[PDB]
Amino acid sequence: RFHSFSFYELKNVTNNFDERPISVGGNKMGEGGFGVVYKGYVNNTTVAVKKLATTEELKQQFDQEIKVMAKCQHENLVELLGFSSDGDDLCLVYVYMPNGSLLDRLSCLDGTPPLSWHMRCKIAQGAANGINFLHENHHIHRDIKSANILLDEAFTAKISDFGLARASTVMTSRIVGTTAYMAPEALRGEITPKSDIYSFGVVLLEIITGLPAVDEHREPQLLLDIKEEIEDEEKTIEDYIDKKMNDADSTSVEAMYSVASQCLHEKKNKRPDIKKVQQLLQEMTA
Ligand SMILES: CC(C)Oc1nc2nc([C@]34CO[C@](C)(C3)C4)cn2cc1C(=O)Nc1cccn(C2CC2)c1=O
Repeated sequence: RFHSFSFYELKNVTNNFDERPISVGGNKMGEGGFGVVYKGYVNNTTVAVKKLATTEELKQQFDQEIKVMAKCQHENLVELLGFSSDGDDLCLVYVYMPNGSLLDRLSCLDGTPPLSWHMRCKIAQGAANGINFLHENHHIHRDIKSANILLDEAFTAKISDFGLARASTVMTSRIVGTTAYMAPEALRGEITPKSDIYSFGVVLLEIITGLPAVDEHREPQLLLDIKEEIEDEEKTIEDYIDKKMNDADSTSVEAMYSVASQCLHEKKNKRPDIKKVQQLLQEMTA
């Protein structure tokens, strides 16, 4: 049900893959670990075009993205419109997300207004609903992070990047992911949906605090260490709450923090499963 583009077609609608950032006059919107994401236009639809960038491993991920996207349709997952396998360079074409990534909105990149606490609650709920869909359908995402949660015009959260996804224990020799988000067992090469939960907990800390998961010029460098600072009585969650908010109440903030803390159990089998995380976040706003 996806459309088969040709590489030249996606080229001409992206200003010939103009790699300059959008803010500077080009078409580059961002980049990840596996390619460059370009803004484009086909017919009357604005689209995002990921031009993928070992070469054998890249092709397998490209095929996995299509396979997963074909079987996984949900309002909290990004939508694939088509692809281009013509020639050597591979492209995936997605529905455009007018509010970009959660990572960029939490940092207010390019001058966007800070996200309200009410919007942050709806985003956390939506991202949990998307992870719940993946796990119900026996997919492990393996790369949950704020850069992989995109936002549409109503700030509905949409999980992206299923190149590394796996069916759902199991150890692997190729260890992939973003270290500042990964569970300890994922860092050791275990593949388990329990690791998706841990990474989501880090995302919840980003939502609460507005801080990046890792910052070289901050103490602590790693966000997940603040749970230890709070736990050993040195600090409180209120000391870290994003100050770029005036609609956050301590009761629901602490409720979200409680979920993140539960997700961030170092021991995998003490973590809640995604259905419980889903319920806890629903109980937050009731
Ligand atoms: C996050 C980047 C890579 O992407 C974007 N960035 C965007 N920024 C803005 C603006 C507008 O005004 C600002 C001030 C700039 C915020 C909009 N915006 C849309 C996208 C976008 O649609 N990206 C994706 C769509 C589908 C899937 N994927 C994953 C699969 C690769 C995407 O990355």
